[PDB]
Amino acid sequence: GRDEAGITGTWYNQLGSTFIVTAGADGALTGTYESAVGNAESRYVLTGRYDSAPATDGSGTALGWTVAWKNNYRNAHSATTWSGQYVGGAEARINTQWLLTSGTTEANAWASTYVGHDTFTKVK
Amino acid sequence: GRDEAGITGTWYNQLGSTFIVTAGADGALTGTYESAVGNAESRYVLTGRYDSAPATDGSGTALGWTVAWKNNYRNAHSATTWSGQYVGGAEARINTQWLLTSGTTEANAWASTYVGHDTFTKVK
Amino acid sequence: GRDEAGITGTWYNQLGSTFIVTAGADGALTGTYESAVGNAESRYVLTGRYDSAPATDGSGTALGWTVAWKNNYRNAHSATTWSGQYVGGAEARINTQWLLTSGTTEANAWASTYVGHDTFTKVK
Amino acid sequence: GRDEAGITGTWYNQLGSTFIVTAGADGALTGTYESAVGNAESRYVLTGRYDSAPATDGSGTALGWTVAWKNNYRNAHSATTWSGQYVGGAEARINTQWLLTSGTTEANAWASTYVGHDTFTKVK
Repeated sequence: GRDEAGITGTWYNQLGSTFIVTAGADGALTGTYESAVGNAESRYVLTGRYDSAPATDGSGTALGWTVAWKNNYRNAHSATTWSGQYVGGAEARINTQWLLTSGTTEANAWASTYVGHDTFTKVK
Repeated sequence: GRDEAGITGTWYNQLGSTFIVTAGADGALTGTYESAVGNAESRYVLTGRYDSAPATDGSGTALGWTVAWKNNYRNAHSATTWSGQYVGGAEARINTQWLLTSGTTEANAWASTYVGHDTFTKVK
Repeated sequence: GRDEAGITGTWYNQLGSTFIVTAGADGALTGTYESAVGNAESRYVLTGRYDSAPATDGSGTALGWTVAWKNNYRNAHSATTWSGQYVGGAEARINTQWLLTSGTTEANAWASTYVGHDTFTKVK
Repeated sequence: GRDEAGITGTWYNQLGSTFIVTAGADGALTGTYESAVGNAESRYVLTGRYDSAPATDGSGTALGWTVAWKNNYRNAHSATTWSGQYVGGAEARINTQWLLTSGTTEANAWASTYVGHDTFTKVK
């Protein structure tokens, strides 16, 4: 992918969470996520996809990934998906919006899903 | 996972899209997505995650997955993530909300992301 | 407005909530909202806006409104906004997505906002 | 309202849009919005609501408002709703997420709604 090298590595968001990802030539994202907030400790598996042949007109690179909040320490019975774009250059960023869904009863399902936004950088 | 068997298979949404998924014992989702709408033809790779040890209190099972809208036929320079829960039983459903991000210039980035909701069933 | 008459009246969503609205010739929406779920009882003030000169090509009519969840009975320290379109005809609908924000501390602000979707009809 | 004085005035977001609002003692928001981006020129009516008796535990103040993108100059056949909270103090902010719905045909309704986030400050 044009940005395989640009995306692969360690990223940090505004909450101090850590996103460790490898971008595959085939469009795969694989890695681990450590949340600095919520019902989470240590690393969680993530997987996702990215556009491995982005536009050459200065547009960002579309990508997304998922974490299910279960590991050997805790289970928050929830999953977050991040949808966003990678923007390359001196101050590289991944700009995302996310959806966090909990498992709920049918009676609480109206309140199942949080929305928010995270900005990832290669420093801090 | 408790719902590995329940989730694995072919699902259809209200737009007539087809979601073909395998649930792994390890919490993985792998498969293909065929959209009946938008800048899409034929199948696209998907990957995601699910809660492989959900609550036993009648709650749904949290999950999510990603499609990058690139395959051998087309590239829509975009990715969608679905976040939702699997609800088992006679009329099994996956109830989701989604985020579709396009690669954009910095000037158009305010308008990069669509939001919507899809309901998947095992029939139709 | 072309749909002033179509929008004005009593609407019901899939949760059994009641949306009582008047559409003004000037694009105003005014009325009351009664939620069948959550930290709510009785009616709450709402206000919003709609497109009073929609397209004549069969498109829906864009609109939105807000409820702050404070009245003489309760205060849930939260506000919901509905964004959607009115679709006229025999089975008239308002199809919406919503954002529910709570007042939070800066530490909990990542988890401040729910997202969901409501479909309003003139019956039930 | 506790923050009637804090909210009332001129606000600016990260795109250079201008939000002119009056907060009523009754929980009303009234004013005008000028977008620096998209299919917009000059001012548009807005209305909304806020929590006029917020929590006294350091939480923000929940609020929301709507703009229908019609005025005497243009009609973008769309409406945006902002949902968020007001955070008082030396560097006062309104932190929002928004939903922009267009009027669409039933065939395009899956792609009717954008989501994003705006941060408003009293300077710039």
